[PDB]
Amino acid sequence: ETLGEKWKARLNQMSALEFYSYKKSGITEVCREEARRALKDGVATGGHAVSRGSAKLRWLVERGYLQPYGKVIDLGCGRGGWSYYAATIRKVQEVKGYTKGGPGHEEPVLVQSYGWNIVRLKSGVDVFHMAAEPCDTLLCDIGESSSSPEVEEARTLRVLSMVGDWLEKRPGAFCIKVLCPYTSTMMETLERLQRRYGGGLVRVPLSRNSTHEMYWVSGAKSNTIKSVSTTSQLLLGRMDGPRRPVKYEEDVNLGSGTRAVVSCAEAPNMKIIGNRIERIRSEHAETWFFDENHPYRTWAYHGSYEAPTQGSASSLINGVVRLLSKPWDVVTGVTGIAMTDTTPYGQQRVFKEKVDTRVPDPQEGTRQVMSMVSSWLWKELGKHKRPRVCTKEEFINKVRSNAALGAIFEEEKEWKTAVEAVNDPRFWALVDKEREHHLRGECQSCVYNMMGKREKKQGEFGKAKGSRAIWYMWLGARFLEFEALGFLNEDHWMGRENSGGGVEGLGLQRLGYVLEEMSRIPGGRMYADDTAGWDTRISRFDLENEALITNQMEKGHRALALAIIKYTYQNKVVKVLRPAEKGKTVMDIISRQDQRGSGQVVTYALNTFTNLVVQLIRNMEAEEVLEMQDLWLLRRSEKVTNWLQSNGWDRLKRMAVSGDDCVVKPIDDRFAHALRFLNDMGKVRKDTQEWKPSTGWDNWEEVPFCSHHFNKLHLKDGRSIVVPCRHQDELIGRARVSPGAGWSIRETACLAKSYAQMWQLLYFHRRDLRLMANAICSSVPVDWVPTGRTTWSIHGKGEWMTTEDMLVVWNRVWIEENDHMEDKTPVTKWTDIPYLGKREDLWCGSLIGHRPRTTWAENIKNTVNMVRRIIGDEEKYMDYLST
Ligand SMILES: [Zn+2]
Ligand SMILES: [Zn+2]
Repeated sequence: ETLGEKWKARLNQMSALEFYSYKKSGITEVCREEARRALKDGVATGGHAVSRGSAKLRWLVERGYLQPYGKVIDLGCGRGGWSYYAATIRKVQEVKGYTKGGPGHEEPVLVQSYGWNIVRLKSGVDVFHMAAEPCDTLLCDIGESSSSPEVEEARTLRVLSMVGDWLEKRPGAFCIKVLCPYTSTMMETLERLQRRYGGGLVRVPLSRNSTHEMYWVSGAKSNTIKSVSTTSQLLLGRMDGPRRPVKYEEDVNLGSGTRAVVSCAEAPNMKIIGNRIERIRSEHAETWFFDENHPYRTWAYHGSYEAPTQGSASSLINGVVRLLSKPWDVVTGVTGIAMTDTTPYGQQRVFKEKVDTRVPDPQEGTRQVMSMVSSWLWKELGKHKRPRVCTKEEFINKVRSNAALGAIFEEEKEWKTAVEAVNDPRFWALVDKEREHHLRGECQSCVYNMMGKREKKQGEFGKAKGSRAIWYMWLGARFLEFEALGFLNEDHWMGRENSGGGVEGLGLQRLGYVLEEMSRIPGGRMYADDTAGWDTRISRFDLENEALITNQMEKGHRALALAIIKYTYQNKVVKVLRPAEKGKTVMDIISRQDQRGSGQVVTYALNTFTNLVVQLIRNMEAEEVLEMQDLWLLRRSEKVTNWLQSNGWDRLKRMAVSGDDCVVKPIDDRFAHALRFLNDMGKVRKDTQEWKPSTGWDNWEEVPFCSHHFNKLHLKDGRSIVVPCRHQDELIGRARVSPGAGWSIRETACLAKSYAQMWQLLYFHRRDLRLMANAICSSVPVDWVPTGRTTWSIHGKGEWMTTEDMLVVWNRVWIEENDHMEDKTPVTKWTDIPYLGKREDLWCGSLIGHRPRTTWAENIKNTVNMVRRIIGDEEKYMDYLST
């Protein structure tokens, strides 16, 4: 029929050697060796093109067929070379990149090409089911080649059927891949759409002679049949006669580093922080400089200096656990788990999106409601207990050796560990200086340090997951914090006794009893919806509400505490690690006046507090106390305190919140759609439409809280206990990981023990965790001491970190100290303790009944004896496996 069709049939008639001769003949290419080495190495700061695509778009823009700007959207990014080139162009502002990825060779790559700070990529996106969005520039490289023109047509048509929905929303420019433009159905539709929306079709010489792929672009106006049949003609004429020589061109150099952006941050009160700033400058005045290409939007850029790189991403294996769990080598849910990327890159590529936000300033009515509820809560909390200053001796009483130092200034760089510094009165002399300055109204040293947290998390793109930001101040400042507001934690102000809704310090054993007590309480359903990135969502007004406690202190206590709040919380100065161009790395200093840090002493206290305030507010809105106008301004504010004193405790005891996480039990289902105040404050719901009603639950056993759902188990003798559970795969993955670089096998086995006894203590009800844990404790010498860190939760006291035997500890925590258990009868043997229900065990991630688990379980003894051999013989093992 058409020129393209006959050319295609002829191409398929060919054999392998003619295929070879033709496919490359006389096209243009780029020297890809320079890049393809850096890809194998992973040299991010090389600034090379991750795919060929970058050269394609480059040729498209240099000739002038595409004029991109503003909000750019890449469809089918793949590695992402399109997006990465997009970043470079003068007029672009935001680059989002979407592709399918996953199984098969089809994933993305993360590098440090110029302007990477505006490149937000994502995987696992069937864009056909994705609703469109209003771009300024639309890009699409989608279209799988094939032999059958039926396919090329079918697909390319489907692609267009998708992209139409987007294009109708008016992009300033566009480029779309068209695999088959040479068929009659194709030619017709392409002419119709060229008329209806514009642009024109251009064939690129970079593309190989083995496909008819053409690109539909904004800046052109050529007729379909013209360029299409010109391309077909050139392809045919290239087929016959001479194999013409490939032409070599230089691949584009993207550069490296960050790009400048619109600084929308509030101006800092230089009187407060200027001392710290100019002190830091005066200390690092040798290499101090100001980069114009700061990547910060919502923080005040205060400067940078040259520094060395900290942390890494590499993830090591605990061969103990892995060799004791070969059947789990298949599950992605465990293998994909790895370390967090704590490099400056891995930090900043989370910072720029999660942390670089400025919360919507809530309205004056919501402000008034917040301050009222916060005042009432400070009243009802400080009734029984009163504030007090904490003493040095309490600080050194609580302190341990492992705590973080925080080397900032030259005067602070003497000591090595905490236990050393605390015993040197020079330390306390500097503390007395910063205290005298604080009382005088100046701050010289309370500066925040920040880096990426060493966590065990699900890997993304088959690669290291990014590290969330953690920031804390140096020891002395933490002491000032402790003596000022140290007590709220110490006296257990958030304890269920005093608070009612809080659960400060209570372990994972108990919390399910709180959920049972809450379920016996009548009403509607249970709602536990996670608040997205709580730390960033804390606003000025919330901090001013939390500072209201100062009215219950005394003159000195109020002076020190309020001073610390003002010069520490309400104005924050941070030191952060950023990777610079050409491989070097630098330290930036920034500031802001909002949100909260993970390393603030009263993190849990303030978080739990303001979270309770939020839940109270939403309970008022749900029960028709707050009308829709009262966001703008409050009507008849007294009917707030009328409700608070009528049912406050009555509703507060219907709460179980812990820092960021929350559990609520309201009177009726209106709580599911009382989102207006919640949203106005800026406390959005994670992974849910902002305006869609919340998911509730009937059966309390299924409630997720602090990552765990709590199940009730009856003992074989008759008594009932409440146990925490979650998905097996996450725990097995966590055990697999080894945190340190270059650790001797001893300490890794120590970690394996720690995890084993953790599972025995808590997740005994899980057949695979009990089995595997007994296998670890068996294969590990019972001599050795458990070391390391297993979970970062505060509700794990660390009861498994001892040489004791776990039956006795189990009896202590689950029977002897169990407040909700009346009969104190200890249990004699392991097999009296029941497992979880077989169906529920299967659901929570168990592999019982499958043949790899049966094989591994029946040959457990051979493998464990192999572990004993590998460690080393003539060491004392105990054979825990009796059954
Ligand atoms: Zn200070
Ligand atoms: Zn479960």
